[PDB]
Amino acid sequence: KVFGRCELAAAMKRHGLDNYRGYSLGNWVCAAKFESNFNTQATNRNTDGSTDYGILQINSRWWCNDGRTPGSRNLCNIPCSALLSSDITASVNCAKKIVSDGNGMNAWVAWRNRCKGTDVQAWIRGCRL
Ligand SMILES: [Cl-]
Ligand SMILES: [Cl-]
Ligand code: NA
Ligand code: NA
Repeated sequence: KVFGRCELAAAMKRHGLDNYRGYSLGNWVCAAKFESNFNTQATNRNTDGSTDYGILQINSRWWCNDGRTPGSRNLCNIPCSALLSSDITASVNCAKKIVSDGNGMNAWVAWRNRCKGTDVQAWIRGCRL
């Protein structure tokens, strides 16, 4: 599923991400835009052989099991394919674990490079929330 901007904002709000660990909703929407272009089916392979999955591009070296990343942890205890669903619940629940691990949203390279320090409230402007 490819989400609309306000549709995703509403879904993330219902799943408890607004101000989760102090990150306002616009941060999560901005990160999803530049990680996946709001496409739940996005996958990208990394140089080390791991792969990133879903709307928030969660990596198989640490967070999910894809059966082909040797020596990986499955810290979210989920198959990586569950992260590609039109239902974002599994991606959101895993992202909450990631953002709590010490480095905040700096775990998402595109957030650090394209969202951090910008007017992220613009990503939810105009949405009925
Ligand atoms: Cl915001
Ligand atoms: Cl980047
Ligand atoms: Na929308
Ligand atoms: Na893994």
